[PDB]
Amino acid sequence: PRRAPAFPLSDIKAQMLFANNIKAQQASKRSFKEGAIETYEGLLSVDPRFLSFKNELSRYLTDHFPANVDEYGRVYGNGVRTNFFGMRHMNGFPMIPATWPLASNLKKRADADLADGPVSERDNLLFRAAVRLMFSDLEPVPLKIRKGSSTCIPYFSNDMGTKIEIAERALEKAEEAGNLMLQGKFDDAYQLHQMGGAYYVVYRAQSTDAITLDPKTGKFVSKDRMVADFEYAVTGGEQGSLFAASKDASRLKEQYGIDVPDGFFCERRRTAMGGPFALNAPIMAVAQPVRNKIYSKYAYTFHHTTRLNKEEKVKEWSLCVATDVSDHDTFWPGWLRDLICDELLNMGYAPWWVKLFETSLKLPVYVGAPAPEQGHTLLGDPSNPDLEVGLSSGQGATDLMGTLLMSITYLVMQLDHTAPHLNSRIKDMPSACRFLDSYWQGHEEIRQISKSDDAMLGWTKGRALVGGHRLFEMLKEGKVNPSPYMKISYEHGGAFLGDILLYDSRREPGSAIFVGNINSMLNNQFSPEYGVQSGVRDRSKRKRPFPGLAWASMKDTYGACPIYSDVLEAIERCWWNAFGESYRAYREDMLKRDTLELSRYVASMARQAGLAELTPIDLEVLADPNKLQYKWTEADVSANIHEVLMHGVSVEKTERFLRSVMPR
Ligand SMILES: [Mn+2]
Repeated sequence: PRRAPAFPLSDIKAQMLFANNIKAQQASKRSFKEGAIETYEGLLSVDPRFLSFKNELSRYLTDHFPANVDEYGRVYGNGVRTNFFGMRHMNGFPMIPATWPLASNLKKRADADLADGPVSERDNLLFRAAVRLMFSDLEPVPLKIRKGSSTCIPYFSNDMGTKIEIAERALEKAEEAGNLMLQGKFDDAYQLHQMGGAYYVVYRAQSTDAITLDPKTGKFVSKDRMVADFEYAVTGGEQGSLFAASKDASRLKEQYGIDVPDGFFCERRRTAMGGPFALNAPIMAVAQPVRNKIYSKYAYTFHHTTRLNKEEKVKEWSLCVATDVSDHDTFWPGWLRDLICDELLNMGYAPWWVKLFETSLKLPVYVGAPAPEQGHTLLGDPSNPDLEVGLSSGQGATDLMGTLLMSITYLVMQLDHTAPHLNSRIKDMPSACRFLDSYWQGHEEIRQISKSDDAMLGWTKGRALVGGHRLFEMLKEGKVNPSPYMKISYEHGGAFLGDILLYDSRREPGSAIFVGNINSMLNNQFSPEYGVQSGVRDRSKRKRPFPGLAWASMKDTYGACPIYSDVLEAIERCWWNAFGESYRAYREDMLKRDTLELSRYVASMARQAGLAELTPIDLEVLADPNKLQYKWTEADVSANIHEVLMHGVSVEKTERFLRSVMPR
């Protein structure tokens, strides 16, 4: 059913993806790399004292605080959902090999019994209504760019000046490039305007992954992570193999002279993609206004800030169902891309813009280094983009694509299993739009709070209520998938956007509270995804600009966890045993240094201003800006802090661009 074309780096098609500069050329050739991350300044992830600390702490916490999750996946009591063994990884050393990204998910979806299009006309109207509501009356805003982010194919520039030039030129030339693509002249659009080419595959660490302690021997077992070899990826699973990657860390002693303590493993590695920035800029120019619309008009369903902001909504529900989606990005359907594009064309969106948008979700992928002596291969032909990878992580509107698919998928699940009497309200496009507009504002008796593949489904006092309980029962039983679109299950230990929903004896949303996930505190403090990058002079360009700041927001983020105090004391005791030092004093020093360093970046901040004016969100984001890409948005961050991490293209240039894209 059609193998995707593949080209080695030596091939001209792959060579064309990399500009004649050191950064781009290094990116093309970058071999498999592994090594200990600098967890904190002067501390490596594999430091023997640090691993001794992690061994003692993970064992102690699991022992004293076993998971409190009921048969329905509801968290109660201590607020713990699993063991604390997830920290037992040799950060910077990946599982081998990493997966080759699937060039086509058509067979993956078909074999998982998932739909190749909207099942009913109602569903077709609902997916189309989602497009209409999300993309309608948009307001232009400056195109914001993350400082230090790469422009990827073809330039691989990290320079803000160069990135602003690229983005402004892209907004000027998007029309001409889109029109070339409409003529099937993809190579011309890429050669002239760098719009096309491929996504650049980077493998990102999922620093913590499941580990269990088998009671019979007291030996640890890491969660098997299935990977596709090259053959499987190009054939969409028709040929080749899907097998468990090796997380065995024994190799580190022989290869690097690193002592590997018992029950420590290599990290899970996930595919992540970097989009060609010239193609992403025109997409982002529309995506940001869309976010502003959905987070304002549809704030009920889409705008999530604090644990209390989420709590106010959930407390009003009679039933709360915390869902889980299996491998969202890889299962994301291409037919949805086509439906979205078709509906945007119907709305009167510029055909050239829709073509750029369509093309961004069919683009080839350049595979770097999944393992030693593997990779450096382009999948798909950039002359005619036709990949079905699912959702590319580096596409300019990935969050919106995931949110659109999932919001409608959950609504359809609630309609199918709990609310058939609402079907008559969805007769045509105007009525589908009225219903969806009402549903998204939380005005219906069936409700939801969602962001991409994370959601909580709600039922108020209902006639759909009884159906809601049957659906929850079906999810617990787990024998039948409740959706035709994606593989849905219930979350084992229900959480929403990092916050655990802590139930009491009644097991009802009305008396349940949202608390910080204590395990995430431990993940963030002891298993960061990246090193401190102390060699990167401009801190605003680092993956972790001000790590010390997370100490100041810790009480606010995690304080409500039942075991918060117990964990901090266990950390102090274990850190004393391993280093002969106070962890609290160590973090207070890092906080002091990072607070002082921050004033250099903030114009409004005097030489020794302090953190008084900053919110806990601002502090969590300054320690980890990756939270700005999955947890929060621009509006949630103080304006003076947003300027530290982002720079923008003028609203004058974007306003003119947006007027040319949008209907009338
Ligand atoms: Mn969840």
